[PDB]
Amino acid sequence: TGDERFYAEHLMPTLQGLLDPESAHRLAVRFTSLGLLPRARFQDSDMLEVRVLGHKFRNPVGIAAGFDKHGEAVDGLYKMGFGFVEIGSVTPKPQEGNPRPRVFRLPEDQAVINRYGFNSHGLSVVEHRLRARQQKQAKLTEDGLPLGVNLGKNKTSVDAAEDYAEGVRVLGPLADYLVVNVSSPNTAGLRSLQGKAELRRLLTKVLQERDGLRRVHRPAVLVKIAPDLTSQDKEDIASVVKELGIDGLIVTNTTVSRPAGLQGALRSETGGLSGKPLRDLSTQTIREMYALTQGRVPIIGVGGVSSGQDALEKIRAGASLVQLYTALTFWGPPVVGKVKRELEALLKEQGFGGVTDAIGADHRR
Ligand SMILES: Cc1cc2nc3c(=O)[nH]c(=O)nc-3n(C[C@H](O)[C@H](O)[C@H](O)COP(=O)(O)O)c2cc1C
Ligand SMILES: COC(=O)/C(C#N)=C1\SCC(=O)N1c1ccc(-c2ccccc2)cc1F
Ligand SMILES: O=C(O)c1cc(=O)[nH]c(=O)[nH]1
Repeated sequence: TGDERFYAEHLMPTLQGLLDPESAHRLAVRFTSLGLLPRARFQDSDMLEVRVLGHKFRNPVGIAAGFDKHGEAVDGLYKMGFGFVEIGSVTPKPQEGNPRPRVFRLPEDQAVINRYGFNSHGLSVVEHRLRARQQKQAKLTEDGLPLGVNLGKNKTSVDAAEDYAEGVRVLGPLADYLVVNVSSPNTAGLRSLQGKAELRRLLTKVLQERDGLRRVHRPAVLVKIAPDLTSQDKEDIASVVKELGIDGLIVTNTTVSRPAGLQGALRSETGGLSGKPLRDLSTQTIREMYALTQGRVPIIGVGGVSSGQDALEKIRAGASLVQLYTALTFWGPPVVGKVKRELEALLKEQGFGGVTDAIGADHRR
């Protein structure tokens, strides 16, 4: 399309040239929240529908956590053509996050580095914002457009598991799925929650709170992991997830690594790296986690998706669904319909009847 080219070659470079990346993001949330978007000509076909996590998903491409941290733009994100929306991460109490500047563009690498540090309106604000549209979301979910809520922990919290439990109780009743995000690179000690005895302790507590919700308000629970984990960490996670019956994994968050070859001037800023340089590290992480779980645990694949090929690589590696964020910052809203159109074309070219048939296909070769 002409929209894809206009956004990619004129509008997004112009906004990037005029605004620092945090300003640009704030303006994008605002625009999106108002539905001021090119609006998606792409009509989802049947072959893009996926059933997983106790829901129908009209298409398998979601917006990753971090774009709509506070649940302000959910409707606008469906209008952009996302098959599912994840908000957050949301912390129990409001908190401001790190001082600015705290997000940086690496245009020569099609990458971003961020260190927001869980800026969050907090659970009560987000609860009331979702309650104001609760029935509109119920109808969206029923029509195949589910809602995920990503839960974080406060910087000064003295008990991490209790922070997650409070999130389950408060936002669980309003979500189709919850995410225990234990993989932000930007909160001290958080990624240690990914180790064994303490992952099992944490997730048992979270699941017990989830199971204590009334049946119609009881969400799936997924664990979001980093791309930087050791072999041992990955094996431990797989074992716990199977043992507790966790509903799924989100693979991956941003990387603390700095792959060789980054060209951006800002490559050595502290934070998590996203976008193209993360792509194959995330794909490979999916591949390993799918094999370690025997293909029995749904995976949402994320990191560096900017095309149908990128989406399909993750699906064939084991993802049932994918998400993207950073690609938007570079290509804008038309990238969503692009990914979907390309993915549909590729599935037909490679002999798959739909997305579902492609899930984990590389492990059967
Ligand atoms: C600016 C920014 C903020 C993010 N904040 C969150 C967050 O609050 N919670 C979370 O689980 N992931 C967060 N992420 C990670 C993304 O959800 C995603 O896992 C990662 O960026 C890889 O996808 P991408 O390459 O398509 O951006 C953030 C990413 C970016 C770029
Ligand atoms: C002055 O700013 C604009 O004109 C924008 C913006 N931002 C417009 S005009 C029509 C439109 O669609 N957007 C817009 C909306 C959202 C994004 C966006 C969404 C997610 C992540 C990053 C950017 C980008 C856009 F250009
Ligand atoms: O708030 C952030 O800094 C943030 C959280 C997260 O989980 N991942 C990320 O890259 N940034």
